[PDB]
Amino acid sequence: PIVQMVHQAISPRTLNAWVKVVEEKAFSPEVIPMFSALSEGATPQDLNTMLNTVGGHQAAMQMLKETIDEEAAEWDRLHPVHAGPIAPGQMREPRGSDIAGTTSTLQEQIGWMTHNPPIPVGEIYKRWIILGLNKIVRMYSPTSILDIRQGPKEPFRDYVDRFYKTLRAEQASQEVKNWMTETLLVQNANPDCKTILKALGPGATLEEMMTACQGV
Amino acid sequence: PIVQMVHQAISPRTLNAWVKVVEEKAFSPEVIPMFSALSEGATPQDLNTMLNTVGGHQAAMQMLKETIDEEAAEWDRLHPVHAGPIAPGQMREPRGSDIAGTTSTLQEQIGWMTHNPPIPVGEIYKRWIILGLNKIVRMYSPTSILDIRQGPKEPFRDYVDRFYKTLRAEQASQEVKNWMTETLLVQNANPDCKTILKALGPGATLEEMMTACQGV
Amino acid sequence: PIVQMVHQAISPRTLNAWVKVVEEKAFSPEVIPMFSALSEGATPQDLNTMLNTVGGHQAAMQMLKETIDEEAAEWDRLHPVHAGPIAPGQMREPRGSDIAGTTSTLQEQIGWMTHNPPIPVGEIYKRWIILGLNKIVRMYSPTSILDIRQGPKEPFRDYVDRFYKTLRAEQASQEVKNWMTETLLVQNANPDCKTILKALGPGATLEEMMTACQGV
Amino acid sequence: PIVQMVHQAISPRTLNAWVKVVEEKAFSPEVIPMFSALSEGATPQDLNTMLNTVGGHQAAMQMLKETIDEEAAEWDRLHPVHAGPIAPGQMREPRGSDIAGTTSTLQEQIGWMTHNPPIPVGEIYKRWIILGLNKIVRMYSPTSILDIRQGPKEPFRDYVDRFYKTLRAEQASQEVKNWMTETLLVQNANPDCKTILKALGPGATLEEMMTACQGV
Amino acid sequence: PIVQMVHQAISPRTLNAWVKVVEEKAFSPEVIPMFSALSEGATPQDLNTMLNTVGGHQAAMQMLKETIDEEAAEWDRLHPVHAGPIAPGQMREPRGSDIAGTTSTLQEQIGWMTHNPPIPVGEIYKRWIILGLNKIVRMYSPTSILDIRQGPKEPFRDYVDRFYKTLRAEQASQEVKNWMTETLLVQNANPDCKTILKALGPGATLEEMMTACQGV
Amino acid sequence: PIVQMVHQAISPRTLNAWVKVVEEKAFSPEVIPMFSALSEGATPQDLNTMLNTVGGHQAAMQMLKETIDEEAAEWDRLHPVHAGPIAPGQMREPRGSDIAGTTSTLQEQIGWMTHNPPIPVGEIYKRWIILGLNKIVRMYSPTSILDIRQGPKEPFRDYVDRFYKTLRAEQASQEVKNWMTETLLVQNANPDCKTILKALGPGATLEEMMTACQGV
Repeated sequence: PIVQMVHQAISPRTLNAWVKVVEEKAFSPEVIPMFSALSEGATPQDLNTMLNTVGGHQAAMQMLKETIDEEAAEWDRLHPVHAGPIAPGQMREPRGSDIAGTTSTLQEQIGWMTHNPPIPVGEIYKRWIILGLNKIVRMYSPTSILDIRQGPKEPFRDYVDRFYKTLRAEQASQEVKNWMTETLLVQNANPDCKTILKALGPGATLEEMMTACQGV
Repeated sequence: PIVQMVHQAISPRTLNAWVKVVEEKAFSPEVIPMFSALSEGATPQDLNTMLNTVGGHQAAMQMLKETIDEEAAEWDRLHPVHAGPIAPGQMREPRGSDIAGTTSTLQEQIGWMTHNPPIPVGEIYKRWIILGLNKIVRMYSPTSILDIRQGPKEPFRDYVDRFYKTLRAEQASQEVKNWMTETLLVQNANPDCKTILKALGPGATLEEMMTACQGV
Repeated sequence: PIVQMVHQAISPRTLNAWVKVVEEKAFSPEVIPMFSALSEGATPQDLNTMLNTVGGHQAAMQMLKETIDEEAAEWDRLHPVHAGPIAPGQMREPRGSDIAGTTSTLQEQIGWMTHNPPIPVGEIYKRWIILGLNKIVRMYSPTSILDIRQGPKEPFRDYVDRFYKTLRAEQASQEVKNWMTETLLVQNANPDCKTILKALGPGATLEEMMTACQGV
Repeated sequence: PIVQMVHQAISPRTLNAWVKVVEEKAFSPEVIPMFSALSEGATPQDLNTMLNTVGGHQAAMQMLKETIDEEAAEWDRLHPVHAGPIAPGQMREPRGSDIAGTTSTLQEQIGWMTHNPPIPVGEIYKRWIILGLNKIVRMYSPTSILDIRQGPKEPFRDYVDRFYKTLRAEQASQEVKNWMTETLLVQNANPDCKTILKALGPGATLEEMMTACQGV
Repeated sequence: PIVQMVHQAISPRTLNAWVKVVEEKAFSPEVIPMFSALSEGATPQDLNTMLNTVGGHQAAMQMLKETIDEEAAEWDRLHPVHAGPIAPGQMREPRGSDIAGTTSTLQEQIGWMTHNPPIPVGEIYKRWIILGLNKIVRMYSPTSILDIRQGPKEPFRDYVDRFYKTLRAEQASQEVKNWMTETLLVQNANPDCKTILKALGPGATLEEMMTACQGV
Repeated sequence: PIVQMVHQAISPRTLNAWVKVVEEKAFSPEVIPMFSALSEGATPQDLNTMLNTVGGHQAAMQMLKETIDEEAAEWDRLHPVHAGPIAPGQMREPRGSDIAGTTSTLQEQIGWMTHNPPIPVGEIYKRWIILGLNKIVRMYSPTSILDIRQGPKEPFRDYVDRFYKTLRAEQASQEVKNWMTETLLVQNANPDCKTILKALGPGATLEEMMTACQGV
């Protein structure tokens, strides 16, 4: 990575941390922040490192390649490279593949990130990666949010745990999510607690809802 | 984080430490300092990191979102953003969402914390987070303090352990806590030791009380 | 902490180290140095951190609160705060609660420790803490030193191990300790080895005593 | 290694990390990035270190020697050393064996890497090493890509996992790989899912393919 | 410690390392270097730290106190403190107890070590400690070197292992050790190998001896 | 160690790493690089540290002493110390024992390594150590290379593994090794694969040989 701005190789424990994550948890929503976290300040070399050191889950990893490409081609369209001698004081325009680390050197990468104005390739690529991770997570969720219904003898607090778990992996904007929260959660609660909540009105907080259904 | 003031990505072991905590201990009062501890000097990115990397406990995590929002909206009310070009030497007023890390960049965050006067967003947000943690802890305690009573054959020292454990999670100010200490602790002791304590008067220390009931 | 003088957040492994200690060993004499060790250079924030991250042992932790208060009130008596505007170049007098970290900011704490003359709040508070730890250790020892007697078939070397173990937790000054060493140790040895030692006189070293009773 | 440019010995945990990798995973495609990752910024001493500290897998390690030599001799051919006194301000031309660390000192190595223009021996040698690793990986794969066929009751997602796993170890250029992707993957799918895919046309994404065969 | 010269608190892992050592291996000759190793650059605070954090082995630890005192009193005799105002630019003469860390502050300690000429209290005290460790090790060895005799069916290489193990813990100078090597080792070998060695003469190396008795 | 040039104590994990190695693997060829690796930049104090902290394997360790001495005496012969006052700006000539760390201080050691011209005692001694390690490894190998023969049903790849393993521990120069490679390997292969190889000629690579005997 690069700490704010002097350059560093990615640390063995960052690395090791990132590997373990994927072994243990597969593609679980939390992986994603973890990833970002482990990649704070990362160059594309470092991001590639993280990605290539995953073994197994190769269908996913392939899918992530495609996505990155899609994002790369989109970059190139918007940002077409111009012909000419890159002057002494300057540095070349980055392609998609230069962004993905594939067709750029560590110097070039370091070039783009530090230069003024900053061309934050490390952060760009990361976005594309995260993008591709969401595709995966969302695909690899077995359950839809519509399906999460409160078991007859299920404490409310567990149902909520399954709801927002399943929600965290859904393909949807916030506005949509909001709607799902405001609509479904109460709709799919078990009759006993369903009633109780209805009786609070439709603007009570979660704290209020979970404490309303606590005894039941 | 930022060490006093040069910027750093959050360390893999901080991270890993914070994850383990939540897996093992769920929402136990001690988690909270741990959190603060692990977040000394943290930016909102770092705080978000910590929070998003929790998997499971999603009802709680949702509840924590609400609270943060509540605190954010309250900020905005008191601190309304004004219209105008942010001058060359200056930086914009932070919203609630800029405080929660959501609508601000790492640069902006670094901006606010280092600038003179310091606008300590990292510490603000942390307070809001801790606030929301207390809501959770307090909710997720099964037992009320009123219920902690000394078993007939329970050594005083264990009863005390259950008392202050249960107290540490209660919703109450210090003055209230004080009262509970001064009132209940002696009230809910088993008869044998109840008497003995009464006989010391009502201003003896805990050291004195625990050593008074040691043989019994 | 602060390394000699640039400021640092307490390290995850310090933290983690301090937690494990208390889980494993409860309140064993060695904990105390460990504590000091883990707190070399610590601010009150750091010391509080250490203390609050203990879960369980809440009677003790409560007792430690009382002691700290007692020490705080004593500070205040001797060091009464004066009224007035803290001038531009100066910083306010610290209360007890400012010393315990409770009513002071990290800046203020950093202020007091670095300023000339140094007002070492980190070291003061630590003393008060250690003080309160001794109260605990001493209370939580099951055995008195008077009770440690050499088993009939007990090798001297083990008896010594139990003696100084039990001694390390006693409430006593050195002069008292000395006396206990010079008096009891030989008094409570089993007859066979009791004699042998008596025969060396009453100023022989431990090395000499343990090697005198080695065959028996 | 050397961090951008001050010199460091390779860290115990890098080391240890690299050893564990080879014990556990033998020669699995992911090892390779791991290697690169663990060697970011590495001198030939550091690279040799990594290699010599492998025990077992000595046939491979021998094969890797040969390859390195082959690459070294090729260097020498293209880059023949000239006779003469290496002037005061200069440093000698590197042989292959100077590149492999074998016939050069750490100073010389440090010389070549830092000097302007940079003669990046650390990166050269690494390429040769990685080259030799591919030879090994490719040899030590039991299965050919032609052989990966979808089991009758095999979920598509697993088949894909075996396909790209086996592909990752094949001896082939990208263009070839592309062809294999575009040709075989669909060819070797089980009849039920084979049909379904055919029906999407021959330019659909993997995401589309895996979600097309998800129910079947 | 102090790294050459900026001051540091002793690291959690140094600490932890030193504790584990004593738990696992008790007082085994190797502990000693380990100790020294773990204490490279250590102040007396750091050395005390190491020592006090040992739990159990309290007879030893007591014996080590005595020794340190003996060494301290000897210092004082040779180095008597003089009366007078320690001038502005100067620092006081160190007692034994100031050397053992007991009656000196961390500043004073830092004072003595850095000042010119260097008064290396950290290294002095360490010597006294190591001294006291040898007393212990030597006492806590069950076996004398005279007793190590080669079993009838014992491979020479194992006998040697027991010999030099037992030798490493003996109370003796080198010249004495030399003699023991040159005399006993061959004397206490089993007849078959005894002869064989005798036949090499009395100046052959260990390598030669162990390879002479390899088949037998 | 010393990082290029500011001085450091050897790290707890280096230490710990080096200990584990010797416990687990005894004297296996790979230990040696590991050693070198763990000692990059090491002073003789650090090298001694590493060596003395080995417990068990005392015959070896004794043998290593002898060797070091032999190398030390050889140094002294070639490099005889001259009589005279070591001038103000200078430093004394190093003996063998000063090289082995035994009769020199850490300052002196630091003196020799940093001074211009560099007198790299740390690297000298290391060579002598490694030398003595080879003596050991070579002795402690049970098997000779002549004895490694391919089992009738042994896959070639395993035989190769045993060959180069056993070769790595032999006492021999490269030219000799080369010969052994070019002669024996094919000679001691099982008849079926022996033939096949013979048929490739006597200049084919290992890659070619192992892939020639892969099916058989």
